Amino acid sequence: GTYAVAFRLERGLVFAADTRTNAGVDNIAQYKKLQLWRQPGERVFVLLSAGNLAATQAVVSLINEHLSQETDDEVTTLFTAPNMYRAARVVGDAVREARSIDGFNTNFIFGGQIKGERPRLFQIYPEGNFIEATDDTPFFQIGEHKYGKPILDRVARSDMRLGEAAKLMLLSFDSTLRSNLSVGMPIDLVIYERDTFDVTREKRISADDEYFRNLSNAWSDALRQAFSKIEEFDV
Amino acid sequence: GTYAVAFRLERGLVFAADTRTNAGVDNIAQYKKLQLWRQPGERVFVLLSAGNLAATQAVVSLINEHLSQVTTLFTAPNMYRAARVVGDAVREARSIDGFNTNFIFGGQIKGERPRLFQIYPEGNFIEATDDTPFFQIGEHKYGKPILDRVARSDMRLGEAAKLMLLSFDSTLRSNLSVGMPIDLVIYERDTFDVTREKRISADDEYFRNLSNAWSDALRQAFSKIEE
Repeated sequence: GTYAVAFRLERGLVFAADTRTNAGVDNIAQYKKLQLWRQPGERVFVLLSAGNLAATQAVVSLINEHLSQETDDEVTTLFTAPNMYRAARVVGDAVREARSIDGFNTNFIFGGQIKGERPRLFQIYPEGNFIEATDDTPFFQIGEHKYGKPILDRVARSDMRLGEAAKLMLLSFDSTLRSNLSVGMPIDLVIYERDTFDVTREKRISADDEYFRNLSNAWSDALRQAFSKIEEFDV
Repeated sequence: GTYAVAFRLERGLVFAADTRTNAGVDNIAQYKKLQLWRQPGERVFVLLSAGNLAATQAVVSLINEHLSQVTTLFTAPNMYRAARVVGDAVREARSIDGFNTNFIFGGQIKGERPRLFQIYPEGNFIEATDDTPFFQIGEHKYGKPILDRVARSDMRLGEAAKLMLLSFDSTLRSNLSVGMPIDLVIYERDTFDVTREKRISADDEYFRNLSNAWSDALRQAFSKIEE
């Protein structure tokens, strides 16, 4: 199981993912599902992964292998891609190559920025094809997407501040954690600011984090408070 | 697709279900998924249904067939045995001729308190307690978070009905196989009769204001936590 979510905003991008993997509910482990590539001043990429761990690690391994083995121009890599659409296709080709090497249920959220254009955000499907984020729906979800969605559909906006969207995403995580046990803390969160080409704002939020626990209680109190203000249903 | 939810409370029971069926997203229809049986003063039963329409109607058909002509809903001594009557109808529906029927079965029989059950596809069932005073069948995920945060065993019947409609709204917005109208029934304790009943249409003014007010309140509450 997984829950990973990313936001695409006016001021930049916000990425977040849980760390829980399992081979049955009675056999669990912790794995970072957020990858980060960077050429200082030129480009930043963030990849969130969901699905089978063996399959997702194979896709990440292939991306890192082509970056390392620098010996060709025709084979495009993350660092040789001219724009983020072509960078998304590099990830797509890595998914297709991982299938061909010998179900395959890998889902990714891929985003960042390359110098000369705005920050862009994508969702990669199991087949290798992908879709780009727009202002109409300024976020993507992968893995367990249902528990966290209703708070995003009601509250989320494309003009949100990066820290504001980060708080909303943690409340989305909170709802997911309480109803799906295959999703689990800690949560890796990254904020990317537009035109910086660097990741300075990056936290790992542990299970014992007081802010997350106070934020969870505050939202539950505010909803109980709001619920009581609603007019009574006459029957 | 379906969303149906019921609450088991101190003052009684509350039931609700959507009406949308489909043979693919481009070919839809409307069917009542809440069945009601009653003997004046003796007993009352409510069955919410989810899953394949042919299979769910077959279960309801077998329940009504046995009542016309072996324990039935009206000959069952307690609500636990009444749940087993529904469970046997599920098993019989399978054996006559995949099969993914889920039900919420509740009511009261004279002698004991009102009780609420969830019937699984195999025929076996579980009973509601105060720890988790509700059941969900069909699309259960979108509607759950508001229930986990707000739901209480000592809720009022109208209060629980209001919470259920907010849970319906979030489900309707995200799962399109779920659809209005919504049928809602409130059963009061020791009455053995259904007076408080209502179909909420898609054009209903209260439900539209309920949806908008909840959206505004969550935006207000989030901006309050921001500062």
